[PDB]
Formats: sequence, structure tokens, C-alpha cells
Amino acid sequence: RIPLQIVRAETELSAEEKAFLNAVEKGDYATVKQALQEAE
Amino acid sequence: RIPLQIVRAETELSAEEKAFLNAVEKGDYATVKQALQEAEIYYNVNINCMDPLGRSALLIAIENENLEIMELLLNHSVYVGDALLYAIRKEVVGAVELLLSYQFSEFTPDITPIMLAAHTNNYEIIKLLVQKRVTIPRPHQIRCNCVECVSSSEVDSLRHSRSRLNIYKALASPSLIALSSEDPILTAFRLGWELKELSKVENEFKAEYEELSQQCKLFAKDLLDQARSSRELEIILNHRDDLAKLKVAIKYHQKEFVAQPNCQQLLATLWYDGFPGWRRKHWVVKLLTCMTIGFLFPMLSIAYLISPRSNLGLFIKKPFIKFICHTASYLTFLFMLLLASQDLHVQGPPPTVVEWMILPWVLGFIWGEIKEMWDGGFTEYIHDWWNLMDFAMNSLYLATISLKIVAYVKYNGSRPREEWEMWHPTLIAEALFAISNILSSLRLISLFTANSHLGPLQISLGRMLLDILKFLFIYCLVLLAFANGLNQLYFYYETRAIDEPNNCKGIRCEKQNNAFSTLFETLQSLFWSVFGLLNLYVTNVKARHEFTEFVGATMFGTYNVISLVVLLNMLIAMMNNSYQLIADHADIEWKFARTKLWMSYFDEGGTLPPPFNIISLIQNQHYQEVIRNLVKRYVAAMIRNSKTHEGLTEENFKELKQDISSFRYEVLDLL
Ligand SMILES: CC(C)CCC[C@@H](C)[C@H]1CC[C@H]2[C@@H]3CC=C4C[C@@H](OC(=O)CCC(=O)O)CC[C@]4(C)[C@H]3CC[C@]12C
Ligand SMILES: [Ca+2]
Ligand SMILES: [Zn+2]
Repeated sequence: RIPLQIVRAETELSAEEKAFLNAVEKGDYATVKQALQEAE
Repeated sequence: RIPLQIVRAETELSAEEKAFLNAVEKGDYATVKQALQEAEIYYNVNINCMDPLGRSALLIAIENENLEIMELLLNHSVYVGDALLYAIRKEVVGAVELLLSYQFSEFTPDITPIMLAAHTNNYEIIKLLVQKRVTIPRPHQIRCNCVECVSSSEVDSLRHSRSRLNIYKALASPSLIALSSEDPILTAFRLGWELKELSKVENEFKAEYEELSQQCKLFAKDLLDQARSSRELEIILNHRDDLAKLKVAIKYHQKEFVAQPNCQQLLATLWYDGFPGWRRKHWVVKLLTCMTIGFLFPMLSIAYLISPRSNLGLFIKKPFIKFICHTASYLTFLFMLLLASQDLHVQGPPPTVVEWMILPWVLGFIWGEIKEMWDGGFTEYIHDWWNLMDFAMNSLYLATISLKIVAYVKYNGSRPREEWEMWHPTLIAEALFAISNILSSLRLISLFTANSHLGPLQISLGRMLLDILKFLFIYCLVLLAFANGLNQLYFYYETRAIDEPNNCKGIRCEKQNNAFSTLFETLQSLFWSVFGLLNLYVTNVKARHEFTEFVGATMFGTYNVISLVVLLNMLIAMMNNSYQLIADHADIEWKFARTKLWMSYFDEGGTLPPPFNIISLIQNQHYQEVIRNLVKRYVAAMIRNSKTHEGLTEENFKELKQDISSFRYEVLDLL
């Protein structure tokens, strides 16, 4: 068997942070604006 | 009339059930949810049922990327099996993530999600699958003979071969090498070599292993292409576990990696070490500098012999100067061989002044060949394919020397050559010397590689000689056959040499005779018939056997028609077809061959041309950083190129149609 991993590891995103980028991808202006004013 | 029916009948769907699947197809969330909550109560609609075209509701939602109906069906606990693989092949990251978070199949049973992701070559999905600890089983050896492999071959050879092919297609994924690999370049090199070997072994599955090897080579080439500075280039080329990775690439025959423009530029600026501005010079001054260095090879050689630490001693250690010195020494050797042909009745004479000069270059050539043998080894020596004729030259020179010494010791007198023996040692020695002269003078074909306008031409000759070798078998079979027939007819009328007008027998006489009397002479005659040097009256006998004459003449005519009209034009057509297949990659192959010739001069061994040759974790860490930047750049570049190529099918149109229809039922519901 060959083990598989990430030999060049990077910094993963959190759940709310992935949700923010996914909201940017689908174009929900209300969710993106709400996330921005909540992050501020 | 032909009746039509369904010979392989299946289970039809009911009206409400077809309505449910049609509502799934148009994306009416309200209707689908209402049907689900009604089925939970009444048990009238089967949620896991099939369609006329092979799919179920979850499959339709996955292929239509409608994540909200897909998660509704997941929350209602529909059948799940192989829908994960369907989302993997569909390349929908939301479907993949949701099915990871939780009969008939068009996939083989060996298909694992990591393997199907590696087939799809989608970096995102492969990385999300690699985030979980997931394993691919190791393929065995190419020629493994263990009990498990022989049992799997005997039980079901189709599934065994499909499984091995499936494993190797999974492993040859550029994304799966970009991740999960300590050294992607070396991994691609070894994988390409292994896929080439499996292509050679598995005859039936040849093209797919060839294209996988080509894909690995292209991945390595593009990974080298993504470099953006000369330091990163030299860290890649100088990594070892100089130019260690370049030598590995040459060993694994990665012509695409070797023929990279940046690698060729670095090799060029190592090759022109002494001259920094050879790239921008005129033809006349280049020729003048080349002749100026070439006329000073003994001065540079004796400078190296006397004092290596000087302006002239280390001047020959530069690669271009070393190449010019070797070429000039070898050309002077050929000039002396030409001079050697310019009393002749002495039996076993002493060597003349020209042969006394030739002898140290002969010794130096033999010493250089055996030194290359002892230094490089065995496989590297036999792999070159020029060392075969080099060995032939050395053997013929040694035989000439031995026969000359034997003749000089055994014979003393001065007898004219008209009454010498036919197997005289002097005659044998001179024949061998002339053959070695021809071999020495055609050894110069190897120097066409270093030239810009002759290298691809030499590559084209080396690729069409294979088809000439293929044609030679058929031609020699025809030659042997017609020689046998003509012998069987004509060997009754063999005449002695005395009966001839000038006591000459054979096709090399003024009047050609006995062309088909013996098998050797028949082979010679039917060989010389190709070039027209065999006259027509060699098919004649002294007796009046006109039928015998006519059958012999039509045998000769049939041989001429088969050879000159059919076979020769076949050879012309074959090489013309073969040349077009080589003209595309001739540049890459020439650059690879010229790189090999350049690296042959980078070593300190073999510096002196004949006859003068007889007289450390920071490297790993820097390499890892450079490869990490290369992998990031390559993934970005192949994502951009995936978003620049055609890539679009009717999947996209039905995706937009699904979005429009789902929205349509949404606003018809809200209003
Ligand atoms: C074939 C006719 C003209 C009779 C002459 C025979 C030889 C005297 C010729 C034939 C092949 C020639 C060679 C063909 C190609 C080259 C490469 C050439 O190098 C380059 O192309 C320069 C650029 C570089 O090396 O980077 C140097 C001369 C040399 C060895 C030539 C030297 C002279 C040779 C041996
Ligand atoms: Ca050699
Ligand atoms: Zn095995």
C-alpha cells in the first residue's frame, strides 16, 4: 500500500471562513456584506 | 415485416413515480419535497427506484449539480452507493464535500474514490480526498512471478490487467504527483520509465501506457517550465540524493525535459565557458576562431601536460576548446591516413614514416576506448552504439599491426607481387588497413550532432535506417530464393577458367561468365543486377538449349521486376512515410543528442586528445522550497489553462437550464 498525504502542507481555512469564500463564489451580496460588517 | 419488442424486459415505473423523477429532472423543490413527505406516510413512491436511462433521483440531482435537492434526498436517506464516485467523475466539489460529509454500475469494482479522482485529474477533489488518509495499493514488479500475481493472472486475466492499468493511471496523475511526493520531478522520471517498460511488455495495452508515459514526461517538462530564475533552474538541475538531476534525466531519456529552452541556455553558457560572447558573433570570425584553436591543439595539449595551472594549461579544460582539440587531432589523423596512400615488392616490409606517425594515434584510440570502458562501466559502454564501430576500428588496427609484424618477422626477401600467395599476410594486412580506413573516415558522422543544420538530418537518417533494416530482411529472402533457383538451373553448365578467352572466371571479368554456377557467385550476380552492372548475356550457355535459356532469362527478369520495380519503390514510399513522423520531433531529439555530446566533454577524464593521452541538508531544503513554489505555479498555470481551453459540453447547457428551471419553480412558489 502507498500512503497518501500532503507533503507540502499549507494553512487551512476555518468553517466560517470557507463559508465566506463560498458565499463570494455564489455571489450572495447580502451574505458577503453581512460577513464583512460582522468581521469589522 | 419485422416485429419490434423489448427482448430484455425490465421493470417499468408507475405514473406518480415517473412524475417524481420528472420533477427531480426539472428541479421543482416544492414538488420533490412534497412527494418525499407523502412517500414517508403512504409508502406509494419508491425513492430509490431507477429510470429508463440508468439513473436514480440522487444521480439526477448529482449530474444536474442541484445541491439543494441533493441534500434533501440525503436528509431523506435515499440509497447512497456509487453516488460518491458519480460526484467524483462529475467534478462537482460541492457534491463531493456533501457526500463525504454524509446493482448496475458503469464503474469497475476496483474503482476507489482516490483512483477515480486521479483519473479525473481535478486538483481540488484529489486534495480533499487526500486530506483523509486514503491508500492506493502498490503495483508489483514488471516481471513479478509471485504466487499472488500468477493466481490473479490465472483466475481472471482481464480483471488483473484492468486493475494494474487502473493503478498506473491513478499513479500517473499530474495532480497526484504534485501532491504526496517528496520529489515530483524524480517521481515523474521513474514513473515514465516504468510506464515505458510496461508498454514494452504488455503488447495489447501498448497505446495507453505510451500515453501515460508521455503525460508524465509532459508534466515534468511543464514543472521545469514554471521556473522563473536562474538560481531555481540550477538548484533543480544540481540537486542530488554537478548537474545530477540533468544526468538522471538523460539516463531516463526525458527528451522533453532536456530540450527545455532554459536548460539548453544554461548548458550553452556552460559550453562556451572561455568565450562569453560567442552567441553574438559573425560567421567569419567564428570560423576564424575555430581554425585558430584547431591549429594549436599540440601546443594546448603540451601546455596541459607541462603545467595545468596556467593561462594555457587550463584553457583546454573548457568544453568547447576540448571539443575543438579532439576534432582537430582526429582530422589530422585522417589527413595522415590520406597521406599514407600516396619499394612495393618487399615481403613484409618495415613501416614507413607515415605509419610510424600513425601508430601512436592508434595506441591512443585503443587506450581511450579501454579507459572509457574501465571508467564508465559496461551498460554505459554498450548503450552508446558508436562504441561498436569504435571496437571494430580498434580490432582491425590491431589485426593490421599483428599481421604486419608476422610478415616482417617471417619474410625477408624481395619477390614481386605477381607470384605472391593469395592468402599472403601482407595482403591480408593491407586489406584490413583499408577497411579500417573507411571505418575511421565514417566515424565523422558522430560530429554532425554538434552542428545546427546537420543534427536533425543525422537524426532523420538514424530513424530511417530502421525501416531500411526492416526492408533488408524481405530483400535478402528474395535474393536467397532467386539465387537458389538460378543455381539449380545453371550449375550443370559450369565451365573451367582455362576455357575462357583471358583465363578469368566470374562476373568481375571483361566478358562476364558463370554468373549462376555456384551459390556465392549467384548471390554476387543477383546483387550486382540491382545496380545494372550485370550484363544480359550472363544468361547464356554454349549449348543450344533455348528452352533452358528462356527459363533462366525469365527468372532473371522476374527477379529484376520484384527488386527494382516493386521493392525499391516500396522502400522509397516507406522512408517517405517515416520521414514525416520524424520531422516533428527532430528538433527535440537533436537537442537531446547535442546535450549528450556536450555532457560527454564536461568530465576531466579523456581531456587529452590522442596521441597525447598515452604520454548537506541545506541543498535538500532549498530544493524542497523551489519545488514547492514550482508546484504552486504549475497548479495555478494548469487551472488557468483549464479555464482557457474549450472544455464545454451540453453538460453546461443543461446545468444552466437546471438553474433557470429551479429558479422558475422557486419564484412561481414564492409569488
Ligand atoms: C564533406 C566535404 C565538405 C569534405 C570535408 C570533410 C571534413 C573536412 C568535414 C566534413 C564534416 C565536417 C564537420 C561537420 C560539423 C562540424 C561541427 C562544427 O561545430 C559547429 O557546428 C559550431 C558550433 C558549436 O560547436 O557550438 C565544427 C566543425 C565540424 C566538426 C566539421 C569539421 C570538418 C568536417 C569533418
Ligand atoms: Ca567511444
Ligand atoms: Zn507479485
